[PDB]
Amino acid sequence: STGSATTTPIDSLDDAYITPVQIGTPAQTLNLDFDTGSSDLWVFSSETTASEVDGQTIYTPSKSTTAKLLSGATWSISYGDGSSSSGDVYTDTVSVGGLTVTGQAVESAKKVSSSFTEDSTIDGLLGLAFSTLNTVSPTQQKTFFDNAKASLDSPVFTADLGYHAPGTYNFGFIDTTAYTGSITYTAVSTKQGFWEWTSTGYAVGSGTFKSTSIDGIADTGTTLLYLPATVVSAYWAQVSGAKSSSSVGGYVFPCSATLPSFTFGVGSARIVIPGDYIDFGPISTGSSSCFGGIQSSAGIGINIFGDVALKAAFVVFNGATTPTLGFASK
Ligand SMILES: Cc1cc(CNCCS(C)(=O)=O)ccc1Br
Repeated sequence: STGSATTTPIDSLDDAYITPVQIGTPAQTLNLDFDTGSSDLWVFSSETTASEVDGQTIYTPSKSTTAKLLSGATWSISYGDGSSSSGDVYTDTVSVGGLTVTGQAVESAKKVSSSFTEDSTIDGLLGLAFSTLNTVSPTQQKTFFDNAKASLDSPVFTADLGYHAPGTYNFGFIDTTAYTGSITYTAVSTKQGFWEWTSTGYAVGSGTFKSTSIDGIADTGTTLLYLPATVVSAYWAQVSGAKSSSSVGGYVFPCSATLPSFTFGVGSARIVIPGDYIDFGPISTGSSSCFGGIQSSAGIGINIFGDVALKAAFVVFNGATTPTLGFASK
């Protein structure tokens, strides 16, 4: 089997991407944030505290003939940005882009943090990191990908995120029309439950490439590119007037600037992030200070190749017995 679904930016800045997902019978379509940095499929629901719902579509298990309470199971997750949600668990039929899993754990939110209530465009998350991070207790649950894997034509999914445009998530096959050149594969460590890999270095604009190992994770559910402070300082030093602002919470730059590109290494290959991808626009409406898309990881404990980086590539998440990542230009 295979599946293929379009993923669409939630706003003009590409802060996140939403993908329609069918849950239940008859289908209830929710727009979920596919997150390769977490392992819970959770949704706004008929159980979510009413004051915490503001425009999201909800899953109502009582309307699904295939929904079963997963008796006694609860979940609770906290994300690197301070956000959280928690609740109870149903099993139900979940389909993505024509690929169906029966008995998927669908984590129904009772509580969500402010950051979720205030995003009417995101009806929940679909985690695609390793199932070892799943937060369901007392019986940990599998991701949609792990449940689908055995049925797929190839144990892979691919992320093809657009810059200010829709893109695609495919499951079970590699669309050889979707990229240019060849795919470079690189080793993955699953020790922290992430798609963790080691970049071979970086360049800023037309500068020389610096060969240096940068461990990090491929994370579709993080907007920006978070890298070591040394790397990030070297980038923003090439932008007149850029500075780190503790008041704003990262590097800002004059909105009048033209940003340089940023290249990262994948083995002997190179992925180039155009400068425009690193512009996240005014810090507040009408400001002439703009927020940067490359930020320091210093206050995180991990480097994160988020959407700024991933949208510059066709990315293969190879879930074979020995997992690997692949990157191609596009
Ligand atoms: C939309 C959304 C997604 C996620 C999942 N990714 C979080 C990545 S980080 C580096 O910020 O911890 C959290 C919160 C919101 Br709000």
